[PDB]
Amino acid sequence: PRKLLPSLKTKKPRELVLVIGTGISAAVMEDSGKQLLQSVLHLMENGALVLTTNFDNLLELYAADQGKQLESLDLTDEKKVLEWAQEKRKLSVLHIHGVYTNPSGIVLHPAGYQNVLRNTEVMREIQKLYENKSFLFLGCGWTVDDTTFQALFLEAVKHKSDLEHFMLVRRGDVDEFKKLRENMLDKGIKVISYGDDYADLPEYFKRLTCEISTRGT
Amino acid sequence: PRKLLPSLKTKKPRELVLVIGTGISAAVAPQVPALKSWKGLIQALLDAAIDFDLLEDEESKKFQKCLHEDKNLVHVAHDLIQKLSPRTSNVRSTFFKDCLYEVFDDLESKMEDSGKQLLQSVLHLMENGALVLTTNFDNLLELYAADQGKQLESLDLTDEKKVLEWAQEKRKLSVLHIHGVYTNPSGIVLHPAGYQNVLRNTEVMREIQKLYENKSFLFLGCGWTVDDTTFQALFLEAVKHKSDLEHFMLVRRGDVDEFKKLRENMLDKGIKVISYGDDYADLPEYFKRLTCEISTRGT
Amino acid sequence: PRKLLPSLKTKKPRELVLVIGTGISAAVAPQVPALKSWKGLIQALLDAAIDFDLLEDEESKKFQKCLHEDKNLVHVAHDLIQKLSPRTSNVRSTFFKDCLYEVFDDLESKMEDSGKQLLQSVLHLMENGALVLTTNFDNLLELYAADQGKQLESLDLTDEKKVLEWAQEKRKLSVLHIHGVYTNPSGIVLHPAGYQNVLRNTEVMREIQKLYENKSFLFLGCGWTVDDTTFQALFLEAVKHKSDLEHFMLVRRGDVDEFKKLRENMLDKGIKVISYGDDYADLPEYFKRLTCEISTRGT
Repeated sequence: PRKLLPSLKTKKPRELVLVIGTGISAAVMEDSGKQLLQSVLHLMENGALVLTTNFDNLLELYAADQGKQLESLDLTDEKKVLEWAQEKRKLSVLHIHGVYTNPSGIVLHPAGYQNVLRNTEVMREIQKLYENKSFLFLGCGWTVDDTTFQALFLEAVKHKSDLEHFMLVRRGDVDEFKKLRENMLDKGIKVISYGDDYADLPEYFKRLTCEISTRGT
Repeated sequence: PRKLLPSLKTKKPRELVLVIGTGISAAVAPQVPALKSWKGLIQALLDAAIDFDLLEDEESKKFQKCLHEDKNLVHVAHDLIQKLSPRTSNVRSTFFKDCLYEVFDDLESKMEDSGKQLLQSVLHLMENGALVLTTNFDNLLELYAADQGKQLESLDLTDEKKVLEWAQEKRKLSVLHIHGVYTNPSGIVLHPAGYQNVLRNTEVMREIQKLYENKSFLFLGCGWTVDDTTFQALFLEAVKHKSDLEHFMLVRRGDVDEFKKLRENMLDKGIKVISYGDDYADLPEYFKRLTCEISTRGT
Repeated sequence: PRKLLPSLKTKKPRELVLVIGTGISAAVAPQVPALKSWKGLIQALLDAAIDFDLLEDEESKKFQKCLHEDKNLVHVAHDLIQKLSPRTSNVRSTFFKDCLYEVFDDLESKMEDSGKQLLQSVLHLMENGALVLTTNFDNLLELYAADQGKQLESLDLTDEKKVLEWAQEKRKLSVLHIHGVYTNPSGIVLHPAGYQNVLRNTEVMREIQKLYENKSFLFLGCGWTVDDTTFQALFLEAVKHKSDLEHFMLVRRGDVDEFKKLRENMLDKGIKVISYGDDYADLPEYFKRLTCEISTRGT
């Protein structure tokens, strides 16, 4: 009889920035993992962006399973990042630390974040994303507190009172929502529930995409 | 088949202000539990907060006990707003809105033509120039008007300009939800201090005194809106000179002494009563007979 | 069709003053059951009350006995007024005004041609310099006078001071009621309990010499126009000289002694009967011939 949080349920795929933590790579390939990445493929095709901390290329490889090819960016490829942030590069995925496929492209040292902080053109697009869009985060074992994320959004955008962003996490206690919620609402984001096992993350999120896209399209 | 009270039947659309009460928005639908009463409604706000995993087990059952009392459940909804909305007021939290959105949607899909005819009849008097105000949180009139006949705007008592134009009969865009309307939850004032702030201004109080003297008000479905707090504080306090020109109410006949008790009691408050004693599907048919009579005398 | 008793044509129109009965206001919609015979007025207020919730079915069955236990019927109407209008301090009470308008509404809808001839004739008789008095609450003779282009002044004795002008004959086209007036049912006084309290101004009763010997009455349609004692009380307390009372009544032929007796009583009182072959629409033409003969000899 389960339901999906309605304000996030109103959202239409162009509206969204999908930020992917390690927990989705952990949920993934298993047959339920291929059904998750099938859901990701539909979202990004319908005009969301996908971004990830993760160095893997599971998304680009799953695009080969269902008749597509998807392009990987790293934060040294500032030209393609500008075209991605301007919505022009459809089928382009960002890996924030970079992707294992490009060794010089990987950014980890503070100077890699500072290269984006120096790029006022891409930083203006980063502010613009956070002003315009609603963001959905997944599997936040690092992403919200990530030193790249903290440099890239958190130095750059101060509308932290005025956000309309959502997260998923699998709720085990009152304190787990609260404790998350306090730092999350200081960043500006709101918490949401699923709550039985990691198997709900594929199943819930596939029906969330179905309702988002069937309303939006 | 039934008569119209002739001093009411001969009134015109410019003269009137209508009130719709909670029973109507339920009665339109043969199959909506969640609006049948204030107890059905507060049951569904906890159903949303429970099923979305937004209220904890202890808090849910603690409020459920308080709601079992039947002791002013309308005021227990004030206590639920005090729990739900964070008072670090610069933070525009969504959660209260997300509760309400679960229940106050998928309404129209169930409905029947006799209910739609009631909404069209109400809209015809509003269009022809009546001002409408209502008890309810819902939007059924604004959805039904936006769909097939008018621009309809939903208003709460917080907005000084929009209430001033409503009092001046200018803002014929609007339907006035005295308490507050579910697609604007930040606006909701169940707690007295907000409508008491509308009492404070001397020129606004001239417009309010003028409003109660000038027109005839009709109430529908059940009229208990006379004593649902906000209505009493602004309108009823102003009886400095008890002119009380005719205002009118419908009721369903019951067993006869209940109707008698109401009739006597409200006629001393200032307000006249009329009966029907039939299947509720005839209540929309009766309201068509009254609607034609008023509107054809106006236009 | 047997013509004018030659007493009639002699009288110059400003000498006459008239009173209108039952069958006249019936003939201005004569298939409506509520006027066919005067018990029908209460039959219709009861048949309204069964649906319109003035009284229970058991109070209704008590009045059904009162319909079979007839005579006293005009003070049965006074007792029914005392049932339907005890009062608070002032205001506009729900049971009464807003129930009479089941029977004194929706007459004007049926002002047929044969009926309008009588009211037409009376109206020009008013313009020809008479004064007029009317039994009923009803306003037919006010409305079909504004149709021909004159807006009548209604009089009833609760408008206390205006008799100062009416006995001076100054308020031309003013019509003075008896069983009150439909535009202000508050004015009703069916009984010695009411009307004569105004006539405590005994200069009016003195000038009623000038209004009962120096001038001539004519009475339409009935016999009911005097045979319940109202047309003893408001007039015989001033004067009783049967030699020079100088007044008339229109009637119908029937079985011989049952026609004769009313002529015998009336002629002994000092009022003169006029009689023809019975049928309803002939009275309209009888009255117009009489009016043409009077108004031409008054020209």
